[PDB]
Amino acid sequence: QEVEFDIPPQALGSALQEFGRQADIQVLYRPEEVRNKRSSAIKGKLEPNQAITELLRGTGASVDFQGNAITISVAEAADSSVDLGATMITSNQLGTITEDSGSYTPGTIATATRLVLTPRETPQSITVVTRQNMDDFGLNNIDDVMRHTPGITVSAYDTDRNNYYARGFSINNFQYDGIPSTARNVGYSAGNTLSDMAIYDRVEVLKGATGLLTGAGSLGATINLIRKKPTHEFKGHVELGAGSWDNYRSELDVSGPLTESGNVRGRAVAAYQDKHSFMDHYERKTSVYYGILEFDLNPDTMLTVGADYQDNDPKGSGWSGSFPLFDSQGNRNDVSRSFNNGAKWSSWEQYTRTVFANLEHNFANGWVGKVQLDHKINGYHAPLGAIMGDWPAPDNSAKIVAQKYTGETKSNSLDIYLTGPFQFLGREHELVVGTSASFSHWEGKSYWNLRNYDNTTDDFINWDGDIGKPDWGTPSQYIDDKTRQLGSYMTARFNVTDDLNLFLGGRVVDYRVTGLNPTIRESGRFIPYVGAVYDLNDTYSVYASYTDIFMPQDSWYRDSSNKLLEPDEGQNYEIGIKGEYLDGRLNTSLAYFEIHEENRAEEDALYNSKPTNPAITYAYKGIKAKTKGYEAEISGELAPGWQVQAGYTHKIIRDDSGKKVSTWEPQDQLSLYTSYKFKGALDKLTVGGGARWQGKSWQMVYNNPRSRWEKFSQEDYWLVDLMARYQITDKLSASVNVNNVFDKTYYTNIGFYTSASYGDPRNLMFSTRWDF
Ligand SMILES: CCCCCCCCOCCOCCOCCOCCOCCO
Ligand SMILES: CCCCCCCCOCCOCCOCCOCCOCCO
Repeated sequence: QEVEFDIPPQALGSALQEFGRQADIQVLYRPEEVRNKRSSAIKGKLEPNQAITELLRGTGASVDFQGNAITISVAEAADSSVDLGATMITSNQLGTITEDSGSYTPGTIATATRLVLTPRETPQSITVVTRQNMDDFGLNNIDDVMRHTPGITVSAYDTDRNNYYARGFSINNFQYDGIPSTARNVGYSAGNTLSDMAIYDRVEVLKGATGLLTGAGSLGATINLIRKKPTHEFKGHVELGAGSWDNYRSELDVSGPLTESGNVRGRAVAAYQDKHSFMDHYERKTSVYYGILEFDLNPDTMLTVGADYQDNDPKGSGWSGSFPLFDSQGNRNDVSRSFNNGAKWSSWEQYTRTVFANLEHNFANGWVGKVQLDHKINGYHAPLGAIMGDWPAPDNSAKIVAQKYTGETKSNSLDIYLTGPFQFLGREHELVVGTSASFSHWEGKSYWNLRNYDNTTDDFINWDGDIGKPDWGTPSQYIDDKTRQLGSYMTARFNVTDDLNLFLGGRVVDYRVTGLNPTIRESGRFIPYVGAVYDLNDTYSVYASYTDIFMPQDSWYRDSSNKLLEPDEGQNYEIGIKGEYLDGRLNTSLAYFEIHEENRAEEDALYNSKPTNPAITYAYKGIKAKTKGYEAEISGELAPGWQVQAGYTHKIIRDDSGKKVSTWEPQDQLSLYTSYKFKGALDKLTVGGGARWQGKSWQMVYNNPRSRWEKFSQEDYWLVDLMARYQITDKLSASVNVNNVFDKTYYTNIGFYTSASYGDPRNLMFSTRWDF
């Protein structure tokens, strides 16, 4: 719809980049196609489709309208065969925006290598949850999004922390707009489990080994969250929701030009949610604020400054699971799903804030440079109190553990990179080269020396959280940890033939951790990157890649000799086929993959039975492990108003014992989410549904009172969602979401410190949304 334009005659490359910007659209073009060409002048209010063909007059170009993207091509009379994965330069470094795309499949993405590529062009497993998918299913936070993410399993540590698995491993890599955070442990990492989606366009999950842009990190995957950006037209909405257990949510989002020419633009979002829960005496208020301004210093240099803020403020938090598995005599405890072991005053409050600045420049080359500066804060205030241990006792009394943790981590990041195309042997290729630095500082106080507290409660069966609050006494411990990460990286994408694209790159990493532990250091560590994509027809490509990652170990992971273990490392080997239909409106993929891990920390049973180094007292042992499995997915348009996202993933991970490991992550899982937009008389109704299933999962847990190990199983189960929206008015809609329709009762945690957690019972959410 009608946009204000001002793009004078210049190199067609520049014009296309200016167009993408002014029109809030991604423009993809082939560098050698536009190189000796110039745009014709556009001036005024114009519909973006009229506008582009007017800009291209005289250039010989054609336009492929593809939602939030256009692609430009210059056809010849000649044409000996098509080059589907030809090197394309792009106007948006983050990819295609998903907001207003109406689709559950992404456009282009840069999660893999920093190069802006389509899913078919990326030689790794890339899954995305689109803006519209979030809107349709009411996914309001990162936990809601992970639960809906093909290939991910969400399980619970406690009421205010979940765990995300992929391919056998806990995910501990998070990016924001491609900027990696420090996530060594829960210190640096408060609130990462809890981010509200109000401020984000989409969440993009790269699965396998993602050392190339993450730097030091975990195996499994990275989760990349892309922030909402300002726009050239005014727009906003307000949203109100009410759900089971007095779950109330409001949200405001406003975006647009802040000056008459449109050279400064901003976006603001505020969101607030206050809920109780099916769990007794648990509640959580969350607040989120977001502000971003874009200044055009000149038509090819842009400055962006931005801040965000999220406070997560619960009451009735637990430390570990919702209730203890065994009672005092070893019998399994049986409790309502409402049971909550946390005390009334117990709280794991968690907060995050960022300030950030970027500068982006277009070099008359077609080359583009970017500088990203981040100040990030991850704090926590955690006076925790829960029933814990083998309780009840026969008289129905039980005992509380109570500990208080406060702290804050401050991080500063600088990321600079350069990207562009280059000719080599008569063909067009592209390259990213970049360097990064992060310094991040964790400071904290801990309190376990309670003064004159009576930690017993007379009544377990009717436990309510109504116990007293202890004198925390003085701090037990001060934390001072500093982690410093330096990286340098480069990837090149060679268009070797009309059908074959070769990916060569890597990262060199420097990682120092400093503080009250003995210093931990890796210098000059190389993380390789190799992949290829081979086109088979207009529809299908096969691909293969070899990718790597490492993480220096926590300092308590020492060995026999008191030496810190070598870093936890791994390689992902992947081969697959990806399909593309309806001009990128539908994507399919099928992959086989193996993760080889090395230096996985392992207890060291034989030493640990009788320490013999006066030196250490609980040494570990560095072992190998392997993930084997395969994965199928589909996302996009099945028929004109019919959108899906679905996946199947199978895995088994074994360690150097032979024995299966990560046995809480099911060996088999499936998601299908879908919605349909009617036409004719009912074109204002959208209907929708979804199902997630997982096979058997289990844990070995030790029953102290009976002195024996036990298997705990969660049999396979299904979960079903349903959804409907009516657009009653141009400006007003109403939705209902129903979750776990069949009220399946099941576990999200069995075995975390000998405790258990239930998943959510049937719950509804009702919302209205107002678009100005
Ligand atoms: C150093 C700290 C960095 C903080 C940056 C904070 C940014 C906050 O800016 C918010 C700007 O949002 C603009 C919201 O968009 C509304 C524009 O509409 C203009 C009024 O409409 C007139 C008629 O259309
Ligand atoms: C254990 C409890 C589970 C209960 C199961 C309930 C499932 C049945 O739900 C049926 C939903 O129909 C209710 C219709 O309400 C319409 C919602 O309209 C939204 C209001 O719009 C406001 C406009 O400003």
